[PDB]
Amino acid sequence: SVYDAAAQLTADVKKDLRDSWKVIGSDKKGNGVALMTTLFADNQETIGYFKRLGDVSQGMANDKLRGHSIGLMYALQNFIDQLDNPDDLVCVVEKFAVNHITRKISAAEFGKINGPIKKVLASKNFGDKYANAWAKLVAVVQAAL
Amino acid sequence: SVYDAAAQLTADVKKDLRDSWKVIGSDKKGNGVALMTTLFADNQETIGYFKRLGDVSQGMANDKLRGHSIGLMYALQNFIDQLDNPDDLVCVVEKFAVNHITRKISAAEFGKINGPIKKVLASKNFGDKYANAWAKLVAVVQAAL
Ligand code: HEM
Ligand code: HEM
Repeated sequence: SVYDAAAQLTADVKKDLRDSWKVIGSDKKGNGVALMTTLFADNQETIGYFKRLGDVSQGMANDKLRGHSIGLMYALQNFIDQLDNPDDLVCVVEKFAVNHITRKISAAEFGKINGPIKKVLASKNFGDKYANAWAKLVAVVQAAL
Repeated sequence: SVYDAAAQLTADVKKDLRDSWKVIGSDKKGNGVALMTTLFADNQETIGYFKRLGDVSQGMANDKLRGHSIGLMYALQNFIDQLDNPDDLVCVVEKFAVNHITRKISAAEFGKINGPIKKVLASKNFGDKYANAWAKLVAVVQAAL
């Protein structure tokens, strides 16, 4: 269950998540747009799902993409702040899961975000250990998809 | 015009928003649910829009309502964090505006949140001065609906 996935996040994993978020989460506009643009560059097949945002190749200049990207970073902020209470983490994860279930986004497709996250982390010198920690958090969401 | 509305957030207003947010934003789960339950109690006619959340009278016990409520508080956190840059404030406001336009929520009905905000603020010893400051921020979202 989603609870099982959340309940399994260990102290060391939460530590790595918080330490890396202190940095990547400090510039939500910049890193949020970077995450989205990287997803579009490496997984062009996903561009079609974001038609509401218009021309995503416009990057930072695209106000709709900018607003969406900042919002995405606050969903992550939410997750990070709820790490110590699985009950709360689960209810927020299920909420955002619905936002994607309605768009027909499968657990496998949601996992495509791992590549971009790994790259953004690396740009700030956070290695594989950190990317693995984030993959575990993403897996919590996948448990609800 | 959302841009003219955003221009109404003067130095004094921004200060009052930040000062009060430091207090109300410290307990997103508690105050978020308080905001929603107050809305449903004072404006019963809005409950119909929240069909997906199930029995909202259950309050904190309702997992869907708690998840929704926490999310709402992070939307407000987002707004507060963008007060420095009007261009970014507008793009995030328009993003959440879409979320409500799709639910057929008008500017007038969105404004029904002012009562709840004033009540929650009052319970924390923040009077009309602060309630009026928040009404100006809510007005920016209303201009986009
Ligand atoms: C770290 C992972 C991710 C997070 C935290 C996240 C968060 C969000 C948030 C907060 C929204 C806005 C929900 C709404 O207002 O309706 C959203 C929308 C959306 N997400 Fe994600 N998302 C993630 C990964 C993905 C991935 C990998 C895909 C695609 C393969 C995806 C596809 C979508 C789509 C299509 C929308 C709708 C955009 C629109 O039309 O406005 N998301 N996401
Ligand atoms: C401070 C004011 C408010 C903020 C910041 C706010 C924020 C939000 C957020 C972030 C969502 C989730 C969007 C999504 O995932 O689709 C949401 C959903 C919603 N909001 Fe608001 N909202 C506010 C006031 C209101 C008011 C006053 C009404 C109704 C009179 C309203 C009606 C709705 C409805 C119907 C939903 C959909 C809930 C669901 O089915 O999940 N909102 N709101």
